[PDB]
Amino acid sequence: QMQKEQLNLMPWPQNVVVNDGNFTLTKNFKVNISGNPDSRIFGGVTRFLRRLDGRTGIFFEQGFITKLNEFPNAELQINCTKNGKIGLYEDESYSLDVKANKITINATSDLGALHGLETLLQLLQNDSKKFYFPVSQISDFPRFTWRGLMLDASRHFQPVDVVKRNLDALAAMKMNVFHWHLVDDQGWRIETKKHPKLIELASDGLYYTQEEIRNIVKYADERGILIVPEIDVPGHGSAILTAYPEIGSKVTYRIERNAGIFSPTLDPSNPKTYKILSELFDEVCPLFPGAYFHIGGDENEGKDWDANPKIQEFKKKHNLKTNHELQTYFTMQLAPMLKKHGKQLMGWEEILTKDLSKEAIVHSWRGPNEGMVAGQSLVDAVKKGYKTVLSNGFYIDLMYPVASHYLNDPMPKGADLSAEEKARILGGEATMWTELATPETFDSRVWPRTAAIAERLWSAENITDVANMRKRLESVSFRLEELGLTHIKNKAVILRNIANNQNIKSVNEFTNVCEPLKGYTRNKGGTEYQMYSPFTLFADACTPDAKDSLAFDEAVSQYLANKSADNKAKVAAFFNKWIAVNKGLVELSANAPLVQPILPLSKKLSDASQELLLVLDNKSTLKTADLKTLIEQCNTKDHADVELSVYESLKKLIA
Amino acid sequence: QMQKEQLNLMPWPQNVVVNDGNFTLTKNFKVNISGNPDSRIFGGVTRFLRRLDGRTGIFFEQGFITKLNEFPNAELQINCTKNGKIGLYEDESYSLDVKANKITINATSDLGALHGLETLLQLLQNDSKKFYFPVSQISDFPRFTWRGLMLDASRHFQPVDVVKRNLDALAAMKMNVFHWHLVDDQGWRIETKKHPKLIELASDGLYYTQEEIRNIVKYADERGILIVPEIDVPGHGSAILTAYPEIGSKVTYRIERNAGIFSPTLDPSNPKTYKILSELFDEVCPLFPGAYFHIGGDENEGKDWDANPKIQEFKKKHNLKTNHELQTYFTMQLAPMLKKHGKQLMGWEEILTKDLSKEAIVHSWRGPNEGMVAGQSLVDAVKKGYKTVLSNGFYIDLMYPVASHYLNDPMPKGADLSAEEKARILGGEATMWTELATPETFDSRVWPRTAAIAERLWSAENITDVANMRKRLESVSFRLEELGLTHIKNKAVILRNIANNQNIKSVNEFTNVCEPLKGYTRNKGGTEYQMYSPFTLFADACTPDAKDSLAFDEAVSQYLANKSADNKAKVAAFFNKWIAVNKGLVELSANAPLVQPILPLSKKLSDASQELLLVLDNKSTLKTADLKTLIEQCNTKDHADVELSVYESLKKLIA
Repeated sequence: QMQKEQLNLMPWPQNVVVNDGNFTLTKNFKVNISGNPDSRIFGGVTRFLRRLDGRTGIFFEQGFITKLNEFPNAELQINCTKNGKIGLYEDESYSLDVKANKITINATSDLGALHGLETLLQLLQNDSKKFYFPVSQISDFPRFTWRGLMLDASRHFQPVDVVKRNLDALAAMKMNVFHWHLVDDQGWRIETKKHPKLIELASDGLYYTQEEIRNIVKYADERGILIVPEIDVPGHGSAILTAYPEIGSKVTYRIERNAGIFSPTLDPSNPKTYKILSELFDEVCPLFPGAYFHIGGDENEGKDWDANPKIQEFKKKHNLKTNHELQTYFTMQLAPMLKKHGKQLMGWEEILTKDLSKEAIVHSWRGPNEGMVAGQSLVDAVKKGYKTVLSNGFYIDLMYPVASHYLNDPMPKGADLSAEEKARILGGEATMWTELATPETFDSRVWPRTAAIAERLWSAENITDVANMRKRLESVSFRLEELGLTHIKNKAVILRNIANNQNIKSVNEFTNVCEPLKGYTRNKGGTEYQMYSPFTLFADACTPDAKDSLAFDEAVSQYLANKSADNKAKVAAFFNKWIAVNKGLVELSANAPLVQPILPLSKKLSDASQELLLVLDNKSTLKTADLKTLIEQCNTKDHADVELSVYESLKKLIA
Repeated sequence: QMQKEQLNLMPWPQNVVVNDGNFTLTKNFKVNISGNPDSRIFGGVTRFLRRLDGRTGIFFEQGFITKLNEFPNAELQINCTKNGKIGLYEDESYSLDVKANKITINATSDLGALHGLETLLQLLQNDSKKFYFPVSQISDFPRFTWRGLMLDASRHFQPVDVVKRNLDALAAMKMNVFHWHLVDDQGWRIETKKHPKLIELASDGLYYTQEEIRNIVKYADERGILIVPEIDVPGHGSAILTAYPEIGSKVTYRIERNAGIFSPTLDPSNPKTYKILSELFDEVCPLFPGAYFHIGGDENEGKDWDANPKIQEFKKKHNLKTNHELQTYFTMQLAPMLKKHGKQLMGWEEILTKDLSKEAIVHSWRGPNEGMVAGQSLVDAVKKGYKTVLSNGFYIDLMYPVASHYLNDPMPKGADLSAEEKARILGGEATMWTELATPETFDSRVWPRTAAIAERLWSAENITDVANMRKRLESVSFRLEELGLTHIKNKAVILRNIANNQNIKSVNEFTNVCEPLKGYTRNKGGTEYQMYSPFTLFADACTPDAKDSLAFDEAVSQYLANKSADNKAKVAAFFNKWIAVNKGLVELSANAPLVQPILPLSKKLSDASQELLLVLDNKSTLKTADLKTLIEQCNTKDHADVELSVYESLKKLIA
């Protein structure tokens, strides 16, 4: 009897139907595995069972699942026809049939089966006493084969625990690529015995060991996820060149502590540049069994190359007119090195000029922030014959609203793309750059917006209803906590800190109408926060799509469409709430200096709120211009590196 | 202007004087290090600065601290005379002097300076706008040299991240020993490349690699902490004997899934037992540079030994009359293996019979729960000539109230110990056995109670005021969150699971009158929870010393002593609160099956509250016997494996 609309599935599967009846979860529940899956199925099914029991408190009979055919008559049957392989273009499909007395997952391989377990967890329903799954059939497959997250380990190092729990969350959202950005101006993160200066002098002692790398590779593979390592060259060179100044381009270098674009760049005319990289690949490539190796290539601004007559001579010698042509030549010297290791080369879009091999994968990243049209570099690459991954429009570090990411589609509008051109669009990847995210705040930035991205990368192109997505995301986000994700819980840590461990109610309520400044406006010029600055302040507790701002927006829209007393009260209750919040924050501040920065903002919201209560009763006597100004105070960006995201709805009310 | 009574220092230092004025923290703040410390001082000073900045939001100038005399006029000067060594009997003393314009830490070595940095953090004060340190002089040192936490990694495996943050917490509390219980019936946790069957067959894939162990030893050493590894033999042998059944004693074995005392025991008559153990020490001892190696020895109940005719002949051959004599013989066969690696032998008190070398350290653990007198095995061991560590009365896993641990003293009363005998009491150790703690709930069990234990092990013997200790503990527990400790934050995760992500307010308030069942009554017989059961339920969100219970108790005591209007109203406020909590839980339960187990308990409290409100106003007409039954309902242990810790005070109100 329940409506499909009540299911909180994400990604929304390709095919879904619900019918009368339920499967009831009891202490009899057991799982069986049949066919010929890869052994990764066993840990996956064990974890599934642990997670289901964590949610239900049943105390299932089974402990570790390790063999096929453990329980031929079990209530959950999982059938895999063959062994899955880690990589692109694998058959990731499955079907999930819930009947009144038995649940069946069928998949081409363990890959699909692991996906089906995630759908089955999302299907769990309950009443006041019991848990159940609705009788139903789901059949499913991904829209795109490359569905990724990039983790920047350079800006702020992200320890093994962060990486492991994020691999779990990727799996939970049916994401299958983890792109590991392991070097940038702010540090080198790969243990290297052949080139120990990179650890000694370019890491601060923060890095992944080779063994930890191998073990993370295995942890990902167990969970169906490919790792794509990145050594970004020849731009972003500050840390490499701290170790090896002799291959720099400037006619000296240090680990960079600020954010931004820097000048240190490897010298493509120096044979030593190529020898050192070749030796790096010999040591690093065997750690990563995936077929793809990302060599970066973003943001070389070219100034040291332009000034260096030796480089200018090299350009002339090779008939290379532009720095990008020189950088493609450089990249093409790396290609056979990677080929010797069995790897295909991938790079940020700047690598694409005429002589780039069509075997290279182009990582499309530039858009309006860079003066370009969103997606255009992708259109251009696939029309020229390159397989491409889209990250533009998925820059989750910039703290944009979830809808901006959810609606960003790897397949361009227009383009009159051929089918062959369409098939070169591998997928998409959210990019978590870490200038402004510590291990503590990382998850709060990645999740839950990356779950909405996961839906765009897996689900049908026409799954685009933002309100519906939001409704489903709430439970998705919640259930990620069982994997150790910190997005909700670490916020309370920060709030306790700011409030000197007084009652955090008011400061928590105030976060729910505040959002960190977006784009490149929090860390202005890159010099306001260093890579060792404290991220334990109010902006670090705030996220986009602030819960009470979204609720207030909805209340205000409903009200303005039908100005009923019930709808008006729903609005007015926010205002009374915010007046109380402000008083609570002033009280807290008497023993908490870290509340000081937000007091001007809560005062402005409280002042507006007070007047808007009179507006709603047509009892306000401020002059139009003074009412406009009062509300305008709430659009200030000057306090605590956050903004009030109720401002637009305050403006809609004042007429 | 502070008074010493307002300072939240823990352990309370040996000498504390507060004088007039404050040092004000500003953006000019810097640190300088002088003298001849061990290099561990550099990371410790860097983490200090990072932590201080996180609390204050100042954005200090210095990033990483890496050399001596970086800023010779810095506001904070740290002078160390010599290099500290990891081990026992080090001089861990320091002085900390805060003047209006300058702060100095002077210490014999970096070990004392590391401690002083923790005291300095605890001295941080603020008003509404600024942070400061009171002008004061502290000179300090520990009462005992062995101030330890034991972590059981066998019952529930505790990943690297758990171990690392707990090492930070130990340093924060000036604790200097981490005892790692790396094997038990429920799993073997040491990567062994030469005895791979222990990983393959006895670990479920859950273990620390050798490189992880070496890097945890380093992490600990950097923080002034000794690691003491334990391979527990010959009892608790289930997992060892799953890999090597041929050295068992029964005339077949599996990794144990339940809690309890089990029969599988190594065979001390079999030459292969000593061969395998000698090989294991050859592989494992090099991983742990500390001078002490724990061989366990607890709870061999001796049944397989008694039954085995070969072991009986062996006892006749060696004139060993008792199992304990035979086990001491076995233990003394290991003593030269350990000494060959430069290690001294430690074991649980069972190892002590007459022929145990007086160079063995005796770990005193038995008391009234084992039918013994608390502390007596320690008294006996030091009188006989053996150095001893007290763990009896520091069994934090059993969920006893903090005061039982805080008042437990490694120095026995009325034993007329000699000075030589006193000096054999090395110190004490909190033991976190993990039958009933996952990596998620581990910190909620350890902290903050182990912080009170830290004070017992460091501070003077006469610092015993429980109420003052509780007052100081609140901020100590809060500040541990900056080190990643999950004791507070993971509780909300559990409450969201229980509430189905509804508003957790009522369930959180109900945790504040409930405590998990104590002793050996939560997992009755060891068979109610397995090592893979779900620890995501109400008992897992509750802790001893529930805050509203303690407040209630105080309000009831004050009222019965002085039945003033105001006092009566303080008592009544709890009853009105509990009525509201029960309503909230009933509301939640409509969509949250995991609330069902607590409803009977919250209804029992609400019912008592309703009647006692009438009692307090003499509007009650219930008969004495019926009022008594009504309150007695609240002493039930049958719901959710918790108890209402307001019951005793309810009973006092109606006596």
